[PDB]
Amino acid sequence: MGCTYTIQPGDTFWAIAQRRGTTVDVIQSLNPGVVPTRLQVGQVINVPC
Repeated sequence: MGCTYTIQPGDTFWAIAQRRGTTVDVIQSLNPGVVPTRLQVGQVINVPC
C-alpha cells in the first residue's frame, strides 16, 4: 500500500526525500535490501505516498 519510486542512475536518497516530501530514514526503512555502499542504477522500490 502506497506509492513506488524508480531509482535511476543519479537519484540521491536525500534528494528523493526532500523531493517526494519524505525522510531518508523512511525511504531506506521501506527498502532495507538496498545499501548506500552498493547503490544500484535502474531499480524500482517502494516509497511513502
